[PDB]
Amino acid sequence: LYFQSMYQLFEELGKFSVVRRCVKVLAGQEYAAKIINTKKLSARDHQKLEREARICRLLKHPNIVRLHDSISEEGHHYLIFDLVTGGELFEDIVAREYYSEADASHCIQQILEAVLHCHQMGVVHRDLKPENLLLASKLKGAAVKLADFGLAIEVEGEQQAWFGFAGTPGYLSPEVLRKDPYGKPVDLWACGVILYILLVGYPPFWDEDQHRLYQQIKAGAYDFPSPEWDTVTPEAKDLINKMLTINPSKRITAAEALKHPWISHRSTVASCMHRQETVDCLKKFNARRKL
Ligand SMILES: O=C1Nc2ccccc2/C1=C1/Nc2ccccc2/C1=N\OCC[C@@H](O)CO
Repeated sequence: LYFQSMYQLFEELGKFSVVRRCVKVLAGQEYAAKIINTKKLSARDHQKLEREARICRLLKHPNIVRLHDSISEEGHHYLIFDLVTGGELFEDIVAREYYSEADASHCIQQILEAVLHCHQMGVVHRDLKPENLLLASKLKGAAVKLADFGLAIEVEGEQQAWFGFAGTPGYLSPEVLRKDPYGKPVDLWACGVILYILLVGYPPFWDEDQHRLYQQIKAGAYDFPSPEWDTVTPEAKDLINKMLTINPSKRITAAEALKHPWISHRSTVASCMHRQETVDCLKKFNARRKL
């Protein structure tokens, strides 16, 4: 009755939920509505929606999409955010004529600033993956924006706890797979996975057998094969090694990654060589995520 009174829904943008473009009619302004069907939810999932709404109002950062309204109706809940109009970063990269380590580094720098902000606010995302990395607009030099904090949790300082088995198979951290207490480091692991894909166009851990995948993640069994990693700077590999560290107490933090020479000295450390095989391989990677 009441949401349909104020917003008009148009096309679908993505999918847990669906996200549709809406217009707030009488204000003549557009947003993205994350629309959750609340029948397909337990008592605990309803309570987690109130936490999701809470978390999203806390976060004010240029690299995080902002929440504008939270409306619950008969069967549904509506979270109304800023509309960002450039689509996935990963889909944008493949349409570019030039793509280098310097571009990867600037993307990761923006992501890490988003993640530092979350961590400073006591918020751990838990599910960072390509799907959450949107572009503010179609304009050149648009900001990378984090969208969707559906699995995000609130942490108490630097305390670790067993918050549940949650996340996406290829980006899951060893500590979560071992069923160990976890916290902020889970997000840095996921960033290492994202940085690896950004450099070569394929993921560090992959197996058609999920149980084997999990054993690979838990062992830290990734490598940098020739020929394609031969033209990657040692400092990009070094950053990846420090994010994909199996022991979360030893893993690099967001604050530390932002001071890493490949990030903070991008302009004199990151390669500017076009990586055409990354572009081509990422197109294939994207196609598999959509299939
Ligand atoms: O503008 C947007 N504000 C948001 C707030 C939360 C979640 C998604 C979006 C979003 C999106 N805007 C656009 C524009 C073009 C293509 C996709 C797309 C979006 N989201 O896509 C779905 C991804 C997300 O649901 C995965 O967790």
